[PDB]
Formats: sequence, structure tokens, C-alpha cells
Amino acid sequence: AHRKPSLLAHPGRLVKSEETVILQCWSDVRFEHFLLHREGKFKDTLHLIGEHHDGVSKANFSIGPMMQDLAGTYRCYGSVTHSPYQLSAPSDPLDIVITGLYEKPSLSAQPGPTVLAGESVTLSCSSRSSYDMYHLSREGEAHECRFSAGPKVNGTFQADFPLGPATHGGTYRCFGSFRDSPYEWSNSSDPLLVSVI
Repeated sequence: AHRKPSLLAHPGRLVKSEETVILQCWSDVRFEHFLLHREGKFKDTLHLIGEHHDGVSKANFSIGPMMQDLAGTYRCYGSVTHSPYQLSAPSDPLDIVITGLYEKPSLSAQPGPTVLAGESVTLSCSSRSSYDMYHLSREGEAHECRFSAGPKVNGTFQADFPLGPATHGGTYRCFGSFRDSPYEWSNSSDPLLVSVI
């Protein structure tokens, strides 16, 4: 049990539909072998060899055009040839999410895109579609605040995400999602520009 390798996903963790994604999995420690894996129903693990280009030891595990069922919790391992080399400790889990699959919500103005400092800017997500849950990206350089929506409230389906006290601004994206399929997200809502004057 050497030491969990890397497993970083670029150019994104959050992959679009039908497209490219290279799950790189390196370790400072030499690793003749690498193995990827995922907790999604319809799983697999790849036995790829490992390229040592530069004094590290990578493995560029390429996924195909992101089709639905490839989305899920990836996590590689590493080791040394021939008979079962037992693999090292599991790396830090990756959540590969396939987007572009459903309608783009609407990053709601209300309150409002241009607030004054220290006020309460609380974003939200409207959609006629039944997105059991929602998601919110970037806050100066952020990631995700994936939360559950409100019921069939006279048309829409919202998920008010409050940021209340505001000290900066930035762009945001809302991603519609269904319950029974957590990595299978929708399309991106037009990016919203919060800022502070």
C-alpha cells in the first residue's frame, strides 16, 4: 500500500456531452501500472500502462465522447507488473458529470446582478422542467453548491441559493439535474455576472 495516486480531470471534471476528457492519474512514485474505476451501475476499470515523461509517472486515461453512462465516481490505483500487484491506496475520488443533456435553466436576477458591497445577493434557478435538484458555479473562482428544488409551484421549479452578504462578484452557471441520475446534469444556463459597486 504505497500511496494514492492523483487522478485529476482536465480540461474539466464537469464534462459536456459527446466529448473529450482525459483523466490524468500520476504519482511522484514510479508506477509501472495504473487502474481507473467508477461507482456507477455499468462500471469498469482500465489496466493501462504508465508513461514516465518527466520524473513523475503519469497515465492519461482517456474517456470516449462523454456518453451518458461513463459519468460517475472515478478513482484510480497504481502498481508494479505481472502477477497481481495488488494496487496502492485508492486516489481521491472524481465525480465525472455529463452535461448538456437537458434544458438550460435561468440564473435569476432577483435580487439583482449589480448590488452594493456587503448587501444580500441571493441567486436562484427557474425551469418549467422537473429538476429534482440544481447546481451553482463560480464565486471569484468557485465550484458547486448543488441543491434540491422546490415543488411544482405554479409553473416553475426553483432552488433559491443565497449568497447574502456580498464582498465580490463573478460569473455563475446553473445546471438542472434529476435525482435518480446524479451525474447526468442538464445544459448550462446563460452565465450570470454578479458584481459589487
